[PDB]
Amino acid sequence: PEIITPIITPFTKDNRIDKEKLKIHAENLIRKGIDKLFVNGTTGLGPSLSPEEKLENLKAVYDVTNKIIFQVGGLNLDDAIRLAKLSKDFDIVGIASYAPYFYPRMSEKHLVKYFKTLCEVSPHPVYLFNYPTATGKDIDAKVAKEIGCFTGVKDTIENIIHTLDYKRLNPNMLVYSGSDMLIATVASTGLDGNVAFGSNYLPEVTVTIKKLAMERKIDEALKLQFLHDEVIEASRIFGSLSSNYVLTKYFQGYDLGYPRPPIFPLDDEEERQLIKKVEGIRAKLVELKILKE
Amino acid sequence: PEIITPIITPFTKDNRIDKEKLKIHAENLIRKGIDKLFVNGTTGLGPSLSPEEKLENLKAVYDVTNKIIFQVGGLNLDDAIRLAKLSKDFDIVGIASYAPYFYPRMSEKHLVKYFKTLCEVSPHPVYLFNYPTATGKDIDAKVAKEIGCFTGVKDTIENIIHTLDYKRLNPNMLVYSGSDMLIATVASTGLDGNVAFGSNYLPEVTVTIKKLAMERKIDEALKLQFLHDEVIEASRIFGSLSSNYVLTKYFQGYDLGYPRPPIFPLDDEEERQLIKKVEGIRAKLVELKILKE
Amino acid sequence: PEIITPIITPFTKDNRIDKEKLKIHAENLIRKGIDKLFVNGTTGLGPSLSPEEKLENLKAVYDVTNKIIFQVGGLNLDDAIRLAKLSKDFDIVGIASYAPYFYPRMSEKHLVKYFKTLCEVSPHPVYLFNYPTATGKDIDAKVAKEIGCFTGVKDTIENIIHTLDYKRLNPNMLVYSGSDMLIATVASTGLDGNVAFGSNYLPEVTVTIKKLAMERKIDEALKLQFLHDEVIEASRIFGSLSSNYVLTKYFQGYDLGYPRPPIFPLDDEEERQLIKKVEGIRAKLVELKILKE
Amino acid sequence: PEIITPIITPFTKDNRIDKEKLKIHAENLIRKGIDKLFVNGTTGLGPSLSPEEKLENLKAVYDVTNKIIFQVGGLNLDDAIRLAKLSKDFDIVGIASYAPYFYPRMSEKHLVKYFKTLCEVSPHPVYLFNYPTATGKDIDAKVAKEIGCFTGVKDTIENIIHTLDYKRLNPNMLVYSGSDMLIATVASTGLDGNVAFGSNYLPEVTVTIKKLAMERKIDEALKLQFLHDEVIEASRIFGSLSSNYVLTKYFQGYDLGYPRPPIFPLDDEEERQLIKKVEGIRAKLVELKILKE
Repeated sequence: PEIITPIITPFTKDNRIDKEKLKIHAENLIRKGIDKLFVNGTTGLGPSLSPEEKLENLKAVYDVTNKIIFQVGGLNLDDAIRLAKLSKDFDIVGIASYAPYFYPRMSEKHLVKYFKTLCEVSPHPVYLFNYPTATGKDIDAKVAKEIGCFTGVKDTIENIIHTLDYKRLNPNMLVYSGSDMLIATVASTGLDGNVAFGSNYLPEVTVTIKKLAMERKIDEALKLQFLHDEVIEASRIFGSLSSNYVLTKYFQGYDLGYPRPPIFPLDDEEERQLIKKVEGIRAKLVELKILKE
Repeated sequence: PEIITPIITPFTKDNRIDKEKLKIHAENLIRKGIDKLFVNGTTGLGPSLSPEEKLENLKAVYDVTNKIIFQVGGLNLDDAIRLAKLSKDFDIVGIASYAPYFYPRMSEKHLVKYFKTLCEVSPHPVYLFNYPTATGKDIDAKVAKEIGCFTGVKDTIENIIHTLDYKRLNPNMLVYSGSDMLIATVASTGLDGNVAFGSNYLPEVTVTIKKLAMERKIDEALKLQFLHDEVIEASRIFGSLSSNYVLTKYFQGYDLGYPRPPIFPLDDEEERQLIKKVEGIRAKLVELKILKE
Repeated sequence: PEIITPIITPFTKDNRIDKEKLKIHAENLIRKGIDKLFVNGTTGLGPSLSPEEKLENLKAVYDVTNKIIFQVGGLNLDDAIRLAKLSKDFDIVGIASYAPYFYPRMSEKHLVKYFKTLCEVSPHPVYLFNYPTATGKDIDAKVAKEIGCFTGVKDTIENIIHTLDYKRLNPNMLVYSGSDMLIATVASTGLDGNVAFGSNYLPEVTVTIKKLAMERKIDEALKLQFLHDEVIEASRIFGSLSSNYVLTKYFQGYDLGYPRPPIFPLDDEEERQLIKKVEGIRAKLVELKILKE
Repeated sequence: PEIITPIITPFTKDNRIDKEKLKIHAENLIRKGIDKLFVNGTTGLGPSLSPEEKLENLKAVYDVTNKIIFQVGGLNLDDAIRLAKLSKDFDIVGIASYAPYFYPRMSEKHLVKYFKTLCEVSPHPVYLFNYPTATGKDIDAKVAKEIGCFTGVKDTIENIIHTLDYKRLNPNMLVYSGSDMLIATVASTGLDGNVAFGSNYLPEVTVTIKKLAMERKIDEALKLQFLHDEVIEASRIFGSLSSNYVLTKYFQGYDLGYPRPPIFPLDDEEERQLIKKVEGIRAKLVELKILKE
């Protein structure tokens, strides 16, 4: 199984993408063993980026690595189509889209039509990003089968039965979980890995959990998994999408600038208090030699 | 109380705003007794619109009426701020924003700061659009009080207890419902009216329900409310946001063009089945002398 | 419209029904204008009573008043049937049942069969008690129509659209709300009243809200309604089912003994603090002359 | 890890416990490799049983095996206390209770006191049965830690993160899942097993899945898990609790009598359609040599 980082988009003080900070972040991720980078995902504030900014992010990351899944979705199908076609000139793993968000009570026929349109135009394999809490819709294993063109799915949901059903109904589909708390479990139960937002700031931890689980050291994997779980809880105190910036600077030693408001940056006191919550976890990760200080 | 139309955005075949069809629609709604027009709402596919397109919608409706609430929100606060400021040169009722959508687990502090920022820059009264199913967040009466700068709220939620609580904690706030099935109830329980998506296609019905309720003819207001409920139920079969285009053409006699995919238009057969579902209702309404012909 | 009290079941220190305290409570309720008493409902800890205790409660209340709706439901259909038949010798308003609780994923056919069986044996009109949160199932207006034998329904749900749909599909059915916060709204919108748990301790308030609303004094009704809303919030601090005992003693001047554990009685400090929360509301109700001290 | 059967309660035509059919069933389950029997659970219609009937179920299964967890909970704490104490004279694995059901908005303090009371009186280890959908309350890992006296937990919930959290906060607690679709996953991620309702009718399947998973043959455990998933899906068509009677007769060859209404038995046609839905699965299982014949 794989660990895929939904990579953070660093912004400047003037609310532009800070490409050089992004390249440094992507470079470190790959060096630490991340298999692939999911660009323009939730953690990257994809929904807050213009089409032109989504392309900007692809080009920056591609200067570091071609192991990219390129998220192109949005509420303007013409823009999503254009981004899909633009990717033909890149040697990337695939494109991806979440379901059309905001609008509830969308018909299944229209949801299927949206994804089938993206498949019809894609020059690359297509990954379903299923995130029912964020988008308001579930593209479950039956619907994914009906759509019929997905190479893989990322299932972000509080229900691993739902995730397993993709393998059950689509046995040749790649199936990933979006739950950082399930890295050990996903690996142990025959699924294909995790798209882990916490791998932005603790890539060492996420790959080691998975490796321990694949070495049949489940107890050791769960011990490390439970420590990762505690860092995730701390990031939720002040909002995980904002806190991800602070935690990456803290654990990896370079800064990712700013989020894009309304994803507001933590102030200096929130940062202080967040670091207080994870300081001891860092110390234990250093002792275990997962972190080189 | 008032009926406010979240006005549909007509699109061209090549996915541009059809300003001419939009003026025709706005003129009819005002002519038929609609009090104000809510622009770039859900029914107008506001989240599908770029900032420039949101302002293009304002300019077109502004050629018809000053009775406009201008929705400006989105996931780029700089863009929403820019639209709020640009509205100074329009003599309109107010601006409005739904909560930041898509992202779950946003802190209350960040949500409050988002709305307060818009208030600080607004040259007009500010209206909260609360729509928890669509945005994933609830800005309830307590948080609205905390934010402290709203002139009104539109509460799109089936729980009218929630809606009444805005009046109980903010007695000077205008309080509207977004649930078309509650026009008679809202008007009769002391609230300030409905932003009614079905007033796009049956403004005569929505206005007459409000009138009967104001006269305390509640039994007669319910009979018409219950017929209106049946048209909403029919609109959902193929998807409400797409079906509203078809229903406005059927009942009001003019074309509103296309929606913006992934809000796909109904096909000719879907149109036929929908008309068949409501043509009896139209007869019942002609008989009742609410609709001509 | 009517105010119906789901009457509290007082228990002794030895976990038996205190019949004499119940008779005093029922007597006061009727004297203060409550139209009818719903016996063995949620507020009466019906689900915690044996069949024999449910009958006990009927006989005690019937010594005071025949205006009784007798709740008989449970997970042993044979017992529910026996209680239904036993009521033939009483001149009561009707029997009632909530849907079979605990078990999820019950088929609609089995739910319909359960209620139709109770109708087949009832010597009195039958009321549907719909409480989806408590039972896990919704017996909505379509299902109630399918069942076809309900004289009335009590809808306890956070959604007045749902409640109105019973009138829309069953125009000759009595339709009540179980939301104490909606007394004014229910009366104003053409529904038949409220089964109000707060009428146990403030029957004066509940009947006056309804009366003001029917006198077309909606503002005055809402003012009193919002004060009742504040008492309900206070009862939730420590658990409303337990707090109902303390609040009835406080406002009505007689005690109702104890609840049945696990509905634990508040201790003396919780009681102190609860009274602190409503002390000022009592003072304002005295000033308004709704309460005679 | 272990497979534990929440054993079905067979009823007679006249609605009494059929002790003879219950012993036959318990004997077969032990014979086929089931580790322990959970008595008066959901699958056994425990909430439909009186206290005397819960004890009658214990005595009957106790004639067969000592490997019993005895569920004793209910809405009369005196009755649950009495059953806990009566269990002293049985050499069994432990007692158990689901949370107080039906009543919403029970305070955490009252829920904690309920479980602590049972612990104080118990002559055996105490197991928490957590089933939020059925009871309306969640007793999560933190509250279980607060209660502090549980030897194990059965977590009936699709979110395995929730289940894992019991191990993370209570490392010495036995942690079981109640989701049959997760037997392979649970066994492979370091948890202590499943209380599997489908082990009533396919104990051979449930035991073999656990075995394959323990051998780290996860792919082969998933294939059998996915066939087991199909039988559960078929059981839901007409209602799982009723259908389990029919499925145990089909697969294990002996009659388990009737359920207790409103858990109504399937009718002869419903039985035929269910068998038709699973007879292919039976062939696939015979072919795989998991079932004889």
